[PDB]
Amino acid sequence: VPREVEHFSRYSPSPLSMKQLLDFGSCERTSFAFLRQELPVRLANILKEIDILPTQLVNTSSVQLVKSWYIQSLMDLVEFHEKSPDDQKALSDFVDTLIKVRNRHHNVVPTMAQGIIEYKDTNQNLQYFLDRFYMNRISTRMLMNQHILIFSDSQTGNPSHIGSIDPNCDVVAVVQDAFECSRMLCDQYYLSSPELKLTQVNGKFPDQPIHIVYVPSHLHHMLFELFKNAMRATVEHQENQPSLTPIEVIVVLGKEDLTIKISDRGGGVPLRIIDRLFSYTGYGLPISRLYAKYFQGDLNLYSLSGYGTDAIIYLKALSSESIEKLPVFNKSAFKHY
Amino acid sequence: VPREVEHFSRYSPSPLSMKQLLCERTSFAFLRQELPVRLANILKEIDILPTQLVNTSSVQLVKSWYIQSLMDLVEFHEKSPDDQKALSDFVDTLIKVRNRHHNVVPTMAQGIIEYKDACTVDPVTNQNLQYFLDRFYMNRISTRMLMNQHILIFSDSQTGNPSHIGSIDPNCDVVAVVQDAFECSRMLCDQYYLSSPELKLTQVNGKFPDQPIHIVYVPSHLHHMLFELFKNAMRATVEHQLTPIEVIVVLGKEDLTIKISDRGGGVPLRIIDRLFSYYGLPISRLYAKYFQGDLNLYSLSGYGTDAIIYLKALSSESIEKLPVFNKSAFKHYQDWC
Ligand SMILES: O=C1Cc2ccccc2N1
Ligand SMILES: O=C1Cc2ccccc2N1
Repeated sequence: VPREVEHFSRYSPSPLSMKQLLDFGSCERTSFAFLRQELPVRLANILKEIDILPTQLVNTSSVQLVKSWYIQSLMDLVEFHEKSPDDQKALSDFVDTLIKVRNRHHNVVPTMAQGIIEYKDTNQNLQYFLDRFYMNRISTRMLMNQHILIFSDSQTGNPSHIGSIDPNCDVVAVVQDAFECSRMLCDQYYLSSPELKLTQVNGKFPDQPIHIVYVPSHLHHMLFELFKNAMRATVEHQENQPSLTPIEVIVVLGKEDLTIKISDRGGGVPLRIIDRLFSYTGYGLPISRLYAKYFQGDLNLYSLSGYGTDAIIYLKALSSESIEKLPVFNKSAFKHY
Repeated sequence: VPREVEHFSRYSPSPLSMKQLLCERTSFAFLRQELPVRLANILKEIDILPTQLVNTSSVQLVKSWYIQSLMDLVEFHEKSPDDQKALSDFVDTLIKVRNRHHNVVPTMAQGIIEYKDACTVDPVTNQNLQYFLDRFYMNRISTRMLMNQHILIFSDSQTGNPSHIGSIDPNCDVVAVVQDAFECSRMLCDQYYLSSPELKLTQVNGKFPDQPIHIVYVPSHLHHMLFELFKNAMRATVEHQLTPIEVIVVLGKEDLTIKISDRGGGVPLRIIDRLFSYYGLPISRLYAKYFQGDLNLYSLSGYGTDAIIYLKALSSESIEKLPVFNKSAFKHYQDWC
């Protein structure tokens, strides 16, 4: 690989908290100084893991394209290492570069997925790599979009967000939004959709609306994917029933945790194979769990085979404890392979 | 260690299925071999524990009991399976071994507590201790299972319920066990708190709709799991607050699933794993995993907790999960930011 990839892969990624990510919007020279270093490091770390993939997979035009994109984006960013953070034109050029890198990486996920489709034409090492590859992309997209959406002139994002972070994320509203999105799709596939039976408990502040610092787009993706699976299971398991049981959602805010449990009566899944739902090929649920774990949360499924399934999202209720969960290429990772 | 320990520890334990457990000469020949093998494997594993733990009077007692039991059992390798008094004496020896091992669980626990309270425990050693205790207690669960099966079936005096085959109920009324275990916890709850939550039970037979839920299982093991879960659910309900405890029993094609739900305020995800560190809850999970089942908790901090038991619905797949002291285990004793 290029010298830059070898060099920057020697560094470990530096995870940020969501609090720190918010603080970038409270300064541009500081985000620029961090990103111009951190993004090459993260691209270089995953580029090293791409090389140890099975040759039949790494040699796919898709994977080779992703590798070429990441290499070029890495070079685009290392060009800014000579510039001074006080150089206003360098900051402006840096925003332009991030936008170019963002657009270049826009189709990474489907391109990588297409690469797996060819390789297939169960693999624990591939699951290991895809968790890391997709978590790495989630993190770089997160960082770059935070800078773009705060410091660009045209890319302003949502006015109520600092970058992509909603400091007062209305969790229940995101739930209702994602449920409608899944409901619209469910109606197209079945001409029927379960209703939502939503409960909320604010143990931290009883009877108070539930807000946390979070990335609503990530939360929406997780809930959308879980609702799609809950609705599909409900309709199909009860297709011979005159009605559909609702999907029960409870949103709970605790001292340390924001918990969302989605319960369906869609027949459940045997314990022996429930993990297959998280194996790639079918990237919705695996990516959803990455999103949950990205900021020290988690996503778990507990099924009652013959009855239904509980899906539970755990998010940290404090932004200071919502720290990036990042893969690093080192001896340990090489040993896992 | 004694020669017999070294010799029999070189054998790997032979797990049986519920179906297998469900001729006195054959059971005699198997147990006189298998019980020393299982005692010898865990005895060798005791020897690699930290010296200050092994030197506690508690661990020395456990070691001395296990060694004596092994020697008692090895003496029957000189007897013929066709010797009538040998079979009869062997039952009396199992009864003696069962009495000698009667206090193993609290004794080992005392040694662990004494060691942790008095000595420094590195993170790896602490993880190794939970690993060892899971394996030590599973080992005991398995030797007690096998010994009791032989005693209950072949003893002239210590025969169990005639409706059961040893300790196994070939048509275990799961719901009946759930109700009984709930009342046992309820009686204890009333005595300490002067009040107890009610039971709201539901059952769904997905394998045989509208039919009673029965599987081949050890009702005593199932009772232990549910009793401990009910104790924690009732303790959490009364202390946090009474909302009832909701239980749903589901029979699927492959799984028998029991979900217990309380509203006792839940537990933060950061520390919920500590509930399974080292004894009722971790041993309860061992019981569930003993025949390839499982026991998980997923809590909504600020609201309540769900506890779910998974049991194999088929006796052929209900196979002992036995620890073995081989190179892989000794390796366990010896990637992400
Ligand atoms: O049957 C199912 C499978 C699944 C995955 C994720 C969420 C809900 C469900 N329900
Ligand atoms: O709060 C809690 C803790 C616990 C452990 C086991 C079962 C139920 C519960 N509830």
